[PDB]
Amino acid sequence: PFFPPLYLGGPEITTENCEREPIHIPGSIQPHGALLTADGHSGEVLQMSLNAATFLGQEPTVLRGQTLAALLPEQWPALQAALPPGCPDALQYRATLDWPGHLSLTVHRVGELLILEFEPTEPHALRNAMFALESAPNLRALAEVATQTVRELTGFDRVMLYKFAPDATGEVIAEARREGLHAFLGHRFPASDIPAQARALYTRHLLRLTADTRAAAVPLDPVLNPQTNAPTPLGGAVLRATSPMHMQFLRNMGVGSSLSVSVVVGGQLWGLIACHHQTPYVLPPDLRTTLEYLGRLLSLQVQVKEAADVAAFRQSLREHHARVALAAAHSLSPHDTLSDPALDLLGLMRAGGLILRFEGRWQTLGEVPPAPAVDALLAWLETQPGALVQTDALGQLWPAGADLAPSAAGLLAISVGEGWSECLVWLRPELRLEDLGPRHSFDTYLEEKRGYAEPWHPGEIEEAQDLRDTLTGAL
Amino acid sequence: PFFPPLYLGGPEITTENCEREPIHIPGSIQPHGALLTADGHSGEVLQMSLNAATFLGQEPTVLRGQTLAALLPEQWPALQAALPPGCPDALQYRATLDWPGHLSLTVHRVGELLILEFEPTETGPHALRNAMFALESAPNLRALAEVATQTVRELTGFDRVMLYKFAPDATGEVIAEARREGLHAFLGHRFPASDIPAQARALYTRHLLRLTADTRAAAVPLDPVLNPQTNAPTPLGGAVLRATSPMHMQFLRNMGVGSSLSVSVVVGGQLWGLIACHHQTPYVLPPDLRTTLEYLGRLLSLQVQVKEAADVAAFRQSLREHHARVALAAAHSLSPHDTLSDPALDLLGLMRAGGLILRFEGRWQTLGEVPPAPAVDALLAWLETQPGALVQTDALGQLWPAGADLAPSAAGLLAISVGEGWSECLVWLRPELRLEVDLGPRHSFDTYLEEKRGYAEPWHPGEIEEAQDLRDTLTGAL
Ligand SMILES: *C/C=C1/C(=C/c2[nH]c(/C=C3[NH+]=C(/C=C4\NC(=O)C(C=C)=C4C)C(C)=C\3CCC(=O)O)c(CCC(=O)O)c2C)NC(=O)[C@H]1C
Ligand SMILES: *C/C=C1/C(=C/c2[nH]c(/C=C3[NH+]=C(/C=C4\NC(=O)C(C=C)=C4C)C(C)=C\3CCC(=O)O)c(CCC(=O)O)c2C)NC(=O)[C@H]1C
Repeated sequence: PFFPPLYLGGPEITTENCEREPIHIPGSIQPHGALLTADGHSGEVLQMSLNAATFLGQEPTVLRGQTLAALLPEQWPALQAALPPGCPDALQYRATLDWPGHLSLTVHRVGELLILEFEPTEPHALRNAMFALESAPNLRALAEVATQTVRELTGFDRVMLYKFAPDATGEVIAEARREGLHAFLGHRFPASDIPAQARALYTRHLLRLTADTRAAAVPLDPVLNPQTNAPTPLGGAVLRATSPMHMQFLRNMGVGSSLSVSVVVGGQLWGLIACHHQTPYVLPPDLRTTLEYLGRLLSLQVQVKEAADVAAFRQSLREHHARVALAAAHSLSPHDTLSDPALDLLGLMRAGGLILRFEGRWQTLGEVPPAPAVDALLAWLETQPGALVQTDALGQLWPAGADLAPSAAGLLAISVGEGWSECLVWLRPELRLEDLGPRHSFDTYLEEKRGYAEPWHPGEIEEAQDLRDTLTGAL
Repeated sequence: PFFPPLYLGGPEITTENCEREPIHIPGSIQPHGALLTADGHSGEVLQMSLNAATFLGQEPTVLRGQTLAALLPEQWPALQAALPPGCPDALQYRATLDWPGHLSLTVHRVGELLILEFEPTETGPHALRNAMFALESAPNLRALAEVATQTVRELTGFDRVMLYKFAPDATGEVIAEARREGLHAFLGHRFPASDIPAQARALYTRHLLRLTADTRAAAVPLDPVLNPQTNAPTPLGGAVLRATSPMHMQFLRNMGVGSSLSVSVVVGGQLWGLIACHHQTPYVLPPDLRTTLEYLGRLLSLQVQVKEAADVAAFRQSLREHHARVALAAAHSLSPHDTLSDPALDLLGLMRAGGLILRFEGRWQTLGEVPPAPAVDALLAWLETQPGALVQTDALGQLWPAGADLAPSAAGLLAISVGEGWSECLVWLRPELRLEVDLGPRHSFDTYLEEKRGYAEPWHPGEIEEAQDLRDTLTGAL
């Protein structure tokens, strides 16, 4: 449930309440440009940023209450045609203006209200890059080209590709940075660090920046909309003031400027091309457009490459599965055959541990909890219904196995025969990796993942239940 | 199975054998630009188009056997780095050159051989950005397609821009059109599998752009025609400048099309369709502008998928409401026949059908346009022969030979048995397909309708699924 903004008696945005901050309505913009609001039908200017007077070369009451018909005689008709009444806030029209200098007009309609962003403005890298992304072999190499290309175009100090995991937590899957900067490659950060409110907004509008992290915001006058005495939804405005709670996060990293392009796959915020500069840095509108193209070109290509990887992954697993089933038919001893490192039942499910259980007894393979602990676990496994069991934290699902986290935090089991006398049981180790900020957010991520293992890829869980069925036939 | 090309004693490309034409190897290019081939490792120039001598300002033996290291001193290193050995033919590098004028260098590697396309180069500003957002904020596939054809026409200034959508059976349809005032409309017309051969489809899935800048211009062969590396024909498949098939050039000339262009719309490794473009006079799109089309080609390739799947979602959502409104009256049922014949329920409109046979309580009724009295008896007698609860077809005339005569009233079929066995059953029926307005457009439209003899509109899978849901619901109405 949202809070009111700071300008409507709303509360302090602390670190404990920040998931409720109304970030779509700061009623203020960044000072590198200027903002007007106007009535959708009449084109009557209603609101205005304080600096807008100066950005344009007209006096602060002369602009207010004026028509866009008069102000933008050439643009106003074509503008209005480009944005129908009732069309979505996602739809943006851009044109350039020739003024006393060159200005980049960016427009979008939030129903009744038109919003107008002004910024100052004036070869084949993108085309070559598009083809590079397409002819990349896998998601990792795709991500590398993405971060690399974005850095070559912008000249940012750091360009990460931040990938969201199923549990809303993030990971830097790729990085392209300046020589002599500390690497975030591989680091992971919690759900908390990018709130749901921001995620949801980043799914609608696929670009936002923070041109200077220490610059003061420029409020709107009036702050509230004369139409509806309601706060002006700047959610889909580039110039929107960035959250002060997040600006602080960036300042504590020594980030002078920020930028992030949303990578959206099938109406789902898959990730961000996240960018940092160590000094303030305003990307030109003409160049940001290039990023937005990549943002969508990547949004396609992620999906194509990622699904093609998952395909080739399970294809490895079918071959591995069928090589087990080969030796499982020609079986001298059920335990001997599966313990065999040539078969590698650990490597099929990529596991730190494994319990083979057959003929009224059990063996281990690899790193596994102590002798009595396994007996307790196998005793517990019989309690479960169905042929297949699964978890990313057996410590939770089974409280008495909290102590067994280090050797076996994550679990994937299957019963060979029905009932758990004869069964295979994969086990994975507890996960581990290498005040406000990323030092703390990395630590607090690992704190969120206490007694948590790497989760099981669905292809592994499916192939497990295939192997479950195959090994019943080995009897 | 491919034929050899015309330059290796290969046969005449007739209209009956053309699905075998080796269109990836014409060993010739269009004269609006020039082409070099070079060795991948050494950069040694191997092949050359005849006009290349003149396009560059160097003599026809001076260029041959020369290094690219010498010829393109600044580009050759960056070029070579951009295209690794063993990288795919899809990957293209572009740069501009400053020569005695401006040239547009386009490069791609086919394994051992580098291929280099030269075109002359040097409006508009935010048209693409605005257009990208327009495509995104379009409400449906139809409106998306309209913005696409419209935008492409605004950028290029083509005489006609169609969006040609492939159907499941490889046949095409012009789902949208943006054309010049005073030109004959192809909007709605459909064309067979034959008119875009499998060889071309497959090539158009790999490389997402090809043109025909002048339909009556002569091709410019390569010298040597065969590759000095492997005495093998030079695979120009992924070259813009590749000579268009003469069999297709004839198709365009018989439409009065002077220039052509088409961008592939690929969805999930599948050739979904083409943004097809025509100009009535010859017209060479600038490289810098074609790039813009290629962006749209991919921006659309995403957006098609998003809009098309979101339409299919909202479609089946209509069908759940319709289904549940039937199941409402099916529980509160005075008479099984009376309730379903009711036009308020509209069992025709659920499956969008020209006919319907209601069969219950040892007898049958019709609704809408349906074959004669004895014909239905023969059909229902036949329906009992089929296994499973559900039956389906786009041509019952084929599946059931004795119902060939029944095509006009009922060419397409979707049936379901209420109880198990076909005593009690619902049977939707669709009319034979038809539409309104010796090689070209108006033969290919006629020959399409000839391919669709005794064929109805096919059943959308959402309709077939909802049919089998309704099948289960109406068993519970007993
Ligand atoms: C209690 C709330 C917190 C909070 C709020 C917050 N964060 C954002 C937006 C972003 N946060 C990002 C997080 C990271 N950037 C990094 O570089 C790394 C690690 C290497 C992390 C984890 C990112 C990338 C964004 C997007 C914007 C950008 O690229 O700068 C918002 C929304 C901002 C806006 O647009 O108005 C908010 C409200 N962040 C916290 O850490 C806690 C305190
Ligand atoms: C027996 C073989 C035939 C044949 C060969 C052929 N066709 C193409 C490429 C295209 N054919 C297209 C068909 C149409 N264009 C239209 O405007 C309409 C109707 C309104 C149709 C049905 C199209 C669009 C293409 C793509 C290229 C373009 O836009 O011009 C090829 C491949 C050409 C190449 O790139 O080398 C071939 C071999 N076409 C026939 O009709 C029969 C005779």
